[PDB]
Amino acid sequence: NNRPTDERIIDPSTANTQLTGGVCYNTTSGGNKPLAGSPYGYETWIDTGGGVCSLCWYGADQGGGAAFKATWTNPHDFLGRLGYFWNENKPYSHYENIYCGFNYTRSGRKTAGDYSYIGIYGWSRNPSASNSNERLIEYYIVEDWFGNQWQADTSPMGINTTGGTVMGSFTVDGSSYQIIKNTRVNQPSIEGDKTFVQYFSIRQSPRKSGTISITEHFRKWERLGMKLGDNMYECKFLIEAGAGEGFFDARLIQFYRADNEGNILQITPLHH
Repeated sequence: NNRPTDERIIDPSTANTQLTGGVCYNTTSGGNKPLAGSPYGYETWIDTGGGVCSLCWYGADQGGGAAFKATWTNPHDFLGRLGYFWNENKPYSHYENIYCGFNYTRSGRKTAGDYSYIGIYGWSRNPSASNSNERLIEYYIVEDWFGNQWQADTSPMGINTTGGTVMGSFTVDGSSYQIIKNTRVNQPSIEGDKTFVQYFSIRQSPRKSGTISITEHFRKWERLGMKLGDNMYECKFLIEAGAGEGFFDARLIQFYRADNEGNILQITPLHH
């Protein structure tokens, strides 16, 4: 593939103007909810047994179209996410070359509990997999996290946080990523409580701005035998906080998709 060079792509490294005027959601959404005037949808998971959480979308016309701010006050595994919702019986390759340009600020080390994740997230279904455990996939491309009492937020998380097995690694978008496969045994999922697999790419050098070549991760996982199947559910930008009191505030979240030649097939947002 040729890296896309289109003038609509916002340079992440200098996309650092604070956004205002969000539309905020304070409760669990019960799945994907489409956003007004936008190709994207959001999802919130906010436990009523924890404290106040919110996700505020910055709208269709600024910050690349998918930017949001999230806050949590002593959550129990807050997840706020926003981006592509698919679920139309297609494998990842149907969506061509997927990218996400991003720039955010966040609260510091130890403001999000013992585990936390920032990056790209979703699910995929693979019903024809011979191993029943691999028929449902939850996936993460982890650009950053909040560390914890024991480990700096500048140090990449490993299998003591994610669980599972290091499968390999590769280098893309300026860092090595460690690839991890984990099995979740009888755990909540988009298909009810069951056994399913998780795929992780962990950025070895955490960062708060840049471009994620999402498709490159999908390709690498499949080469290692971590198959995604033929029904991709979604592809969204996530903040997940196990606990703590913190925030995440994006100045840019811009998804776009291109052909192999580097022509833009989809970008947001849609004279001087």
